[PDB]
Amino acid sequence: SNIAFYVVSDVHGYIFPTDFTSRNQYQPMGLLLANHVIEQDRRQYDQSFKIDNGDFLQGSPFCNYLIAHSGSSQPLVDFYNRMAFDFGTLGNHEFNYGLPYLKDTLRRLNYPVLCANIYENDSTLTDNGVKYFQVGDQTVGVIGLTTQFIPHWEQPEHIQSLTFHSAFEILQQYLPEMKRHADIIVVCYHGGFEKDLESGTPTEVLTGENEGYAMLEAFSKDIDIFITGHQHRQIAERFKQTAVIQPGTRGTTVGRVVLSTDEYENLSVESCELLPVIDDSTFTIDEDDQHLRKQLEDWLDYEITTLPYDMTINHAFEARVAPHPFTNFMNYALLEKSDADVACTALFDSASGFKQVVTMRDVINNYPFPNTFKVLAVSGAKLKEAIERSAEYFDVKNDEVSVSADFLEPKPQHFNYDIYGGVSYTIHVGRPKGQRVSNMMIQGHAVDLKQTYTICVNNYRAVGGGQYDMYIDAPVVKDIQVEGAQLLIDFLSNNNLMRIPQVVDFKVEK
Ligand SMILES: O=C(O)CCC(=O)C(=O)O
Ligand SMILES: [Mn+2]
Ligand SMILES: [Zn+2]
Repeated sequence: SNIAFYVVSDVHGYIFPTDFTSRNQYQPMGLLLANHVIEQDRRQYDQSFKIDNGDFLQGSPFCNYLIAHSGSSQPLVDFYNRMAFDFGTLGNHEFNYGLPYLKDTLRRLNYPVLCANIYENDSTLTDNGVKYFQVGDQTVGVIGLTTQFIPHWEQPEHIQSLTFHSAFEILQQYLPEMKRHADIIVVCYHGGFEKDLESGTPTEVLTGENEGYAMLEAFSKDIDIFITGHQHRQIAERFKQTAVIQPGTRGTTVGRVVLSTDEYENLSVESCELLPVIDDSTFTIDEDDQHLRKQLEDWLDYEITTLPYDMTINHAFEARVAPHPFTNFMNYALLEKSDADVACTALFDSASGFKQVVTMRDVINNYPFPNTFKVLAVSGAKLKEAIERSAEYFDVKNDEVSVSADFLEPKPQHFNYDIYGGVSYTIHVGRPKGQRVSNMMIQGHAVDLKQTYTICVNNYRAVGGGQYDMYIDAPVVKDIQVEGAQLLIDFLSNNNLMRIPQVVDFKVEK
């Protein structure tokens, strides 16, 4: 006898088979197609469960569209509700629009979301943290856990009443009970691994963001299935006897773990792997779904404005290693809105700059996060520290400047490299981290390390996101409650002639 567990994670609102780079795109991804793979595959097993492991409420242009129209998650929830999931977990992105929007969403889902380590006042935010069920005369126990690092990323107003506890500690505290109650333990953690599964060597700074390895080295013998996410990696292997799974992102793959009984009648892991999501001749999309997609594409094709000249980004790396007209433009927009001495922004992975005709699609692709902004008062010394952190993005390989492995593995984080405007500087990649920034000047004046300056950063940075801890608790000079996308749209609307002065002036070399 057997049971299959199917898991999707970090779907990020990618429901349709497209990443929205162009209107007619179709590619083997998204929840509709991932779910079709599961429905076809599950028929071979005696029984099966379907699980979503977090980061489902934000990410894609579809989510941007919902916020800009109904303001409700119902159209997204509808897709999830017709698929008959058994349970899910909370990812960090479920808090991006505030606690009331999340609570409303959980009420509308027709399955439970399990989170044992996030508390609201004196009890768990979600109704439950653990769930048990039977498979023959055996009991399965499932515990849902989420990365504790949320306060380093989210707007304070969105999480003020919450308490985030270590996933390792809550698991440890629940194991005794779960071991008494169940024969099989499933842990669903919206977090990943801070050390390599085989070597055990750290693969990132041990901040507590990711605790999966610690959880496995300490409790593997009692954990039968370890479902993970957050890092967007594709992992399907065994840690000792534990089946470990991480099924990527955007419905590109589906995780499947199968358990089967012995003659003794005890359940044991039979297989653990990732199933690829592929197109096939039986897959169809309902007419109502196709109609929703059309509304979405028409909205993305909405023309914002026409520019006199082009500002396309051909090679993203080239626009990070030296000033580019598009990064100069975004920084100028921030300096004009904020009135700060300095401003900064990352060049996101999906940014392609602007062409002469700018549509809603291009705007979203250049700034696809719902970040607002803050002007912080920082000393000249703290500013240098911030530039030094960004300079860690580079490394020297084969005698030339390249992107550091730290910022590419195990997950790309181009969003953690900032390009600064209002300040000129030199980065010397061949020098030790922490002492790579030179020639800092602000308006024909060397940066006085003891003088106070103002810098406009996004809210993610303001709370230390991306290891920019020098901004935590800096005095807030101004809270700009306008998201990045709209801030650009407003700028385009008011600056017809697009006479943009040069505010980005820096260079990167050995
Ligand atoms: O919002 C940002 O700038 C950081 C991006 C982020 O939070 C993520 O990709 O997980
Ligand atoms: Mn996540
Ligand atoms: Zn994610």
